[PDB]
Amino acid sequence: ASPFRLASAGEISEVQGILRTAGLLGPEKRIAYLGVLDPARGAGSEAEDRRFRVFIHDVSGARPQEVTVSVTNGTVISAVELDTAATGELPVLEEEFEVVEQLLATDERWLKALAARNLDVSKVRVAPLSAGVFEYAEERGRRILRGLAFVQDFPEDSAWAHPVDGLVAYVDVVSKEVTRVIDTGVFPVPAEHGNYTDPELTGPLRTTQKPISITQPEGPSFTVTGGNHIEWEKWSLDVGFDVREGVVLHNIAFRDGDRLRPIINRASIAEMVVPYGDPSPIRSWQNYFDTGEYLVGQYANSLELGCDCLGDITYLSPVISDAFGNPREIRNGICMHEEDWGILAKHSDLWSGINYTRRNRRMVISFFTTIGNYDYGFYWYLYLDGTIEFEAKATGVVFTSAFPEGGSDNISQLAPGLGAPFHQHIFSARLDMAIDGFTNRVEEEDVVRQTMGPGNERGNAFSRKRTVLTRESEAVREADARTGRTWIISNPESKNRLNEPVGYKLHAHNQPTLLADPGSSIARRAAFATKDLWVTRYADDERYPTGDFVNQHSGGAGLPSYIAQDRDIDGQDIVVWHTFGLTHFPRVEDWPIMPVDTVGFKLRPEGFFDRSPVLDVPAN
Amino acid sequence: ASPFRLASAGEISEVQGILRTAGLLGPEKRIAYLGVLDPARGAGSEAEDRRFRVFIHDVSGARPQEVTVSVTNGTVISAVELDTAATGELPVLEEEFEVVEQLLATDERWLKALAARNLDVSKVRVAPLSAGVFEYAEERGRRILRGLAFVQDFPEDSAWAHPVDGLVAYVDVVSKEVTRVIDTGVFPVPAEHGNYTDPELTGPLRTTQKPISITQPEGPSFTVTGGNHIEWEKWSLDVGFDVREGVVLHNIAFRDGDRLRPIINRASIAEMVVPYGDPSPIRSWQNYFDTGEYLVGQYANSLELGCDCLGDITYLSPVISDAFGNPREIRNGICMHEEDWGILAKHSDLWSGINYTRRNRRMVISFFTTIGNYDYGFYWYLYLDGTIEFEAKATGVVFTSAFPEGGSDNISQLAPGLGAPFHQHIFSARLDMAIDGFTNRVEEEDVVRQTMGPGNERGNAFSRKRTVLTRESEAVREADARTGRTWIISNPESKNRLNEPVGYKLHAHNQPTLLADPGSSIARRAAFATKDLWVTRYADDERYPTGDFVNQHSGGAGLPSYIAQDRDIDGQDIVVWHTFGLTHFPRVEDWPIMPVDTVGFKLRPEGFFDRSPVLDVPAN
Ligand SMILES: [Cu+2]
Ligand SMILES: [Cu+2]
Repeated sequence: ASPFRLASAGEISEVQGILRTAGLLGPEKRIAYLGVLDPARGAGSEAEDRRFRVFIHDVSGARPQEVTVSVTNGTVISAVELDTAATGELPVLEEEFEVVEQLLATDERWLKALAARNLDVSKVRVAPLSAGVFEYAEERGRRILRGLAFVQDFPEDSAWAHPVDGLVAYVDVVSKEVTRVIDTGVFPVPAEHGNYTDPELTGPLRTTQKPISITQPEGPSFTVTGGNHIEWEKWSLDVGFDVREGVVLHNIAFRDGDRLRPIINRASIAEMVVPYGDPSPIRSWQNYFDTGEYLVGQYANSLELGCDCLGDITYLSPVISDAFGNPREIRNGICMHEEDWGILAKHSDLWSGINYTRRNRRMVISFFTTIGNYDYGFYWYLYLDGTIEFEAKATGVVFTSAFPEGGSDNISQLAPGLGAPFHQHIFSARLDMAIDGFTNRVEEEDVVRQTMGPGNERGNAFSRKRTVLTRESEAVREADARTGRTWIISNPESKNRLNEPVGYKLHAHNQPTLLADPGSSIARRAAFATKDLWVTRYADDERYPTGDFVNQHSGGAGLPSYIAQDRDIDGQDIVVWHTFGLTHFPRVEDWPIMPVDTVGFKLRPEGFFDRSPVLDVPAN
Repeated sequence: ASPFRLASAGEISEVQGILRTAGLLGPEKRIAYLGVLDPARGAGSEAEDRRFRVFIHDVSGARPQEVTVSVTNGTVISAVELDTAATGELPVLEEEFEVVEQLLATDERWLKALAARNLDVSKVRVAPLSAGVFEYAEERGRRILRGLAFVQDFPEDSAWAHPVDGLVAYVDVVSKEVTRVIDTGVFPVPAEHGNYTDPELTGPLRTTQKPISITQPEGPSFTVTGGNHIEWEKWSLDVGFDVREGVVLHNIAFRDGDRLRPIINRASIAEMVVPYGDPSPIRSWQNYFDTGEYLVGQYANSLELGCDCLGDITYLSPVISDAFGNPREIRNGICMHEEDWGILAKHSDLWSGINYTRRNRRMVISFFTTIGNYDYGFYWYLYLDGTIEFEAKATGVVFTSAFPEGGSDNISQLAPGLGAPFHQHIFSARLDMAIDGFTNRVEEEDVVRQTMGPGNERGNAFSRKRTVLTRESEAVREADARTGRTWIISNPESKNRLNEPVGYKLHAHNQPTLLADPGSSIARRAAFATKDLWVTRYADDERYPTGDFVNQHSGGAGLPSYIAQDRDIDGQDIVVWHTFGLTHFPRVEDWPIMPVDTVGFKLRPEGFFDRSPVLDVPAN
């Protein structure tokens, strides 16, 4: 049907068959990443050509390959061998995560470290984390995972309450060798448990909460058609899913009268980085690229009706590939429902005697993921008035360490002896703009304060200014909350009835960006996180702000290299990349399990419609 | 019962009697403001003294008086004469607002101005706005109102669509004279209507919205006792109401196990300024002090179930006094209910096999107000995890002007010939802090970036710094979104189990503050709006950031004067004043009736509890 429909089990199996038939997927090959490609720029030449991109890992050490297949034609479009020491390693595989603990359990220098702390190796859990790129020259070209230990006193015990500081091990997951075990010194292992399900900790459960029922007697107001095509209160779009990005939104458009007007071609969280600010050698290399290195969509939870979703929910169950190319469905991995959102508009007019009130509502498209200790909720919102919003919810268990005796400037104390290294959770929203079509431009709008004097005698006047970002060289911008800075994306050839280019304004939260030193490995690898907004000229191969292969990949790829092309963005097919994140100084209230904290952004129409789009909302 | 209970109809009647009997309530006397005083510090002699403060205006020109009466002892505790030219004028009375259109209709200059524009005087609505204090010497001591005209073509017509630019009148509401009429020139009167209820405009109402039913089969989880005492999910507070301030929250506390721990003594929106940034002499004096000059609680709406408030709602009907001392009930003027707020906390642990999720919820306490063209929703939220939040929702109809030919740097176009002057809506939340009691302190917390080098060789470290505001001359702070600036209120004599002073962190939205030139009259009269956070030593006569008599007061009246005392705030009974607002450059979608836009702030526990205060919430 629509070329934006979700990949089916059938197409996944066909990609396997096609790869096999071509000699690309033998018994030593593993699919590190498989995802469907978006229809190319230029419309549908005729029937759809469903292509799938695949990253093929070789467990015997042979160079991996990037291959694009056409499930439609049953062909292999291309297949290049990769020089990983140059362009980067493939995403870490599940089977390689499970390798770290077992290998360390028989290494004598690990065992020696545990014995020095009187720890039973059978109770030491290891958090296998991406290695990143530092001064370990022997690592270049190898697939390394670093391990941090946590004690789990019993089966239902939360190991995070018992971090083993002073110890870290590096493991080559292909050759299956422990390359290094570093023991900086012993630290007491925090003794208090963080078992949030233990009645001794929780105490008697509250009997005070009365139920709140959210029903929809006639069902929801949105329609799901062709599997993933949604239509709700004038909004139109396709809900896609990628194992790396999670939920992706395609063809976001609004039905303004008789015209379906495009707003956003593609919207996704293209990268997610979690950098740690503890300078201890045990953790100073700690930086997760949850989207790039781990593939967040892969870890999506199965949303259950009642627990994760209240009201009339419509679930989608995306299909992804396992490491062998077989289809694996994520049951109820995508949650869809509409919710009441208070008052939309209101006015009691004295002169006319007319009292008016209208209710607001938003369409919610979300999914939840679990990456080790953290759990993240990704929410896209569509509002009656044309506003588009994204919200990320961070929860789970805080990553722990020992709390230093003499206190710390980079770690906070959660319990006695228990510490929590400072860190950030920074996201990158890739917004492939289509404001009334692809001819778009971006302007940075700052509030302008005026001096009291001629033409402003009472000194009360204030204005606003807009600077067009013409070339990619000048499209890397920072926030300025003080002057109310925003960025408007307009179509300089689609004007409203008042003869002004139609547009949408981006409202950022103005949270701190990447804090690490500019010369740091993380500043280079996650250069996108150092600025709030980037604008590029669309290019089908520029998909992630960090590049295609983030795992153990140095700088040299991603936004900084795309931008260097210095293309024309003034009234062109453009893409907006917005950096937004949380700076977390853990607090006692975050222990033993953290309450949801949130971050996001939104876009509101700015002269897009000829008047309010909600004049037709029923009184109801 | 409680000394915090809402004023009774009987107490208002009693204040009236007491005033009458003391000869304070003569034929020419009007009650411009009446409100119950809250119990003073201590309350030792558990002896109630229900006092009421009143501002009495004299219609015949005599000096007004501030009177405090005791309803419990039927006494007139105080009665002072006010030198308004010195201390500012009393709030504007309802009867004086009406008077403006009437007196102008029989004025020759006025009628002459209308005749030149061919406007039928009986169709010309006049907006009576505060005068403020400008170059008009003959205004000092006099109660002046300024009128801007809007044509109302028919009874049910929205006059806002037809501003009459180039014209403005000044009126002495006491001597009832039109002191001046200014006609700077004729401007076409926008002809298009903005009747959002008219089917020619709305078009056929949409039939796509399905109902969303929010019920509570067992009633809500909160209990209202003593008329206004709320107990909900460990929270405890008293919902007060003031004609000037609106909903006021008293004794906000949290039951941490055995102790009911105080957090905030008194929370209220102490002022609301709406400055316009159009340098046109027709409007360059326009600044509404919605709380100070017009009294927000006075124009509260009766919240209609299903329309304004959806779900299981509990209403409170506060009682105010009319201009003659008679009690007037604001039926359903306060809306109360609890609502689902998505996920509170969640974690799927691989090592333990325990999957955990909890639903969050918030207690909503709100009221809605209409001030001429705008409508504002004031919401206070209490969350399960101890977070307190306030949110202001702005709707209504934008104040209009003519859009000048050639455009404008200070006005935007909403329709053909219809302009919308740029303006801000800036609020002042007065937070009388009581973190575990009155001994409080405030620190400004900035994120701290570190340079790569010794002790931070990988350049990944980042810390935070806190500066304690010791004296009031150091307690006037500005935002810095870039360094993640927040402000923490702690009790230095109350430590949590990790031995750190308990606290609450204030998270501002960091919107722009007052834009007017520093030397402007508005900058002086609304100096509070020029900075984000103010901390002052508590004093029972320091209630408003603009002072007690904002109407036509010259400048520097409140916050700047209080702060001038330079008292000790390091570990004292303190009050935090947070300035926050919207900077509005109206857009085409704000016309004919604007969709809700919002601002707010929130405070989160910062090491207040010894661990997560929500471990006892059930799974449900
Ligand atoms: Cu965090
Ligand atoms: Cu406004």
